[PDB]
Amino acid sequence: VVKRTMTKKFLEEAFAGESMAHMRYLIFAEKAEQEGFPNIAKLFRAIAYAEFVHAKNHFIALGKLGKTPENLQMGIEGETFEVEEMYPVYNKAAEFQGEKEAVRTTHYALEAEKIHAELYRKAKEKAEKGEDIEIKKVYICPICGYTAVDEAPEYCPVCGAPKEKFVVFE
Amino acid sequence: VVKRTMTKKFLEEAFAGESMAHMRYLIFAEKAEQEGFPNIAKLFRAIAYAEFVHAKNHFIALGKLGKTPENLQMGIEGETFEVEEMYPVYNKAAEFQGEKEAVRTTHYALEAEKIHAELYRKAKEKAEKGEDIEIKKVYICPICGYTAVDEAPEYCPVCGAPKEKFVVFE
Ligand SMILES: [Fe+3]
Ligand SMILES: [Fe+3]
Repeated sequence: VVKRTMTKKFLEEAFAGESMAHMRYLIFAEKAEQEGFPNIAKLFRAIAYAEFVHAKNHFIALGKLGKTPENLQMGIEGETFEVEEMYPVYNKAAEFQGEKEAVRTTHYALEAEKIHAELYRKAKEKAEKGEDIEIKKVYICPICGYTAVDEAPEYCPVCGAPKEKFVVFE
Repeated sequence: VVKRTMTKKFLEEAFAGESMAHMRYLIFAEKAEQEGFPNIAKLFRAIAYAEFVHAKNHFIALGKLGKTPENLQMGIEGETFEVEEMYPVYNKAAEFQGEKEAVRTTHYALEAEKIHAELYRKAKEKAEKGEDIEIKKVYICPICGYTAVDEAPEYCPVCGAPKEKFVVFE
């Protein structure tokens, strides 16, 4: 575990910076695939994984990687903050400032994020009993991030997208 | 595109926050798999993708997504900052502070990162002219992120990992 303040701050910065590069490259990979450049998309995804390794290395160096129940709890805390504090305020500020796209993106998140913390809660209860959760698949709306395990609505409650649009994790 | 200064800053913060969440959940997926929780891992990977949706949404609202050659230039700039500014300073700081774990992870990136800007440049000259890149395979070292196109090295020059350790993007 890194203990010195500046170095710790620097690793935290580098974690956020590699998180954002990894993310950009993922977003850029999708765009490349769409514009008909599949080897470029593969390039972005490979380098996106390189940045995952760097962020993960920094993360583990800060001592932030624990066992699954502890990791689920960091996630519960993170999700709670996003949905109880950050998105409600950001949404309100976008509305107050008349920023319509930002009203959209924060609105989607505000309605799509709630379930996360709940799902991590359940998971942690079963993982601390030394068991896995009993889930089959998870549906994610590609438009607004709406999230459902096992069963899902015929249309996304957030954006109206049909279930056939949903990304399935199984 | 979001213009007003506060809604912009907040969207930038949301982007960084959702990038870190996505990243943490990928890292937690790995640890769940390794501890015998493939369904919790499945959940982490699913939710991680939902975070990519929100991040993407804020990224696009900020007007930061464009054409592939334009995205490749954004990558060239990011990568260059990391090579020449961020990591050299952080690594010396870690050194100066005696934090050996930080020295390693910043050294790993210092060496393994230099690759990316050049790969993105060779990719940009092709995409400029409406062509894809010819590269068939990309190998990433899972320990240090060392990056090699088409053939993995017999060992990783940076961490010394054997050839068989490299992750393949085909
Ligand atoms: Fe939706
Ligand atoms: Fe390596």
